[PDB]
Amino acid sequence: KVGRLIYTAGGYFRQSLSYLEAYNPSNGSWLRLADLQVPRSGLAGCVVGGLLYAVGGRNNSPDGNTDSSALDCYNPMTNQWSPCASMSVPRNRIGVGVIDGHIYAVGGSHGCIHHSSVERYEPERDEWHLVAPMLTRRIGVGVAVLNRLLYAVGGFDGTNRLNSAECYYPERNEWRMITPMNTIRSGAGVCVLHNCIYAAGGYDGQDQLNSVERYDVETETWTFVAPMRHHRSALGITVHQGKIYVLGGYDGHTFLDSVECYDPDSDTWSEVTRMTSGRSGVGVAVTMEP
Ligand SMILES: O=C(O)CN(c1cccc(-n2ncc(C(=O)O)c2[C@H]2C[C@@H]2c2ccccc2)c1)S(=O)(=O)c1ccccc1
Repeated sequence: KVGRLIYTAGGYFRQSLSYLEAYNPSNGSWLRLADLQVPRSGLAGCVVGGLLYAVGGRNNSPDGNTDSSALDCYNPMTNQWSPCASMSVPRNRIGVGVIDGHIYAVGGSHGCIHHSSVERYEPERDEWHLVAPMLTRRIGVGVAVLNRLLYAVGGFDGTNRLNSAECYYPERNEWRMITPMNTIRSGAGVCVLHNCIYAAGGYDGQDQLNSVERYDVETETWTFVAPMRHHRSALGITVHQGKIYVLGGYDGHTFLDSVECYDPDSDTWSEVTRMTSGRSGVGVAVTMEP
């Protein structure tokens, strides 16, 4: 369990960013690591087998917007990125989840297309294959895995921001709606902690949110927990040692550098560090130090 860092990849501030930076909760330090080969915002991060994966996004620059179908793999042992097989389609504002060593890429946008499609990556074969699409088209969708079930939460379908959520049952290759959230949330941070799916922040169609709610998969209810100190949409999120960390985002005024940490035992958020610069739309995951 020792020696793990919180990695933040990519993001946006004025343009899409290539940064890979890693935070050590044990000593408060930050390390700047190998840049992404292509800057990307609106991507997601995940880890399989100790390797960090950066999935999807878009490269916004002064000279273009290119939605990304890319899957790139970072090895902390070498501090190097390698390309992996690309997805079937570009997916900006993506969500991802891992089940049993396989990466699920969910939703996202390609130009004005809002995807319901979902695809699954097999690292052993370096192949993607499509699975059943969601019941709803969702961009800015929060994704998490609990008990080997995949959840897609909130987002934007092209017309409305969403409070709805749905669950994917892999052995049936089927999606089913779950109880909707109490709040419409697009671009929220979604993660799993203990037996609950948390949805932190986001945009409700009117304001960036500091509220946080959690879905208990046994009772099928959403309950609010303590709100974050900062309103934020397009935040990064991960779980480490029993606590939720939220990174950056947009509060309606500033691209935040704040990192807050949620303790479920006390139901409190604390501000624990700042990123080296404010940014939104990052991918975040946890793996060993490089
Ligand atoms: O991809 C990008 O359009 C910028 N990014 C992004 C990445 C992930 C999620 C999001 N998101 N969250 C909440 C919402 C929301 O409107 O409901 C969105 C964007 C996707 C939704 C959208 C809706 C209608 C028209 C256009 C877009 C944004 S960003 O570059 O990180 C950034 C964030 C905040 C301010 C500036 C830039």
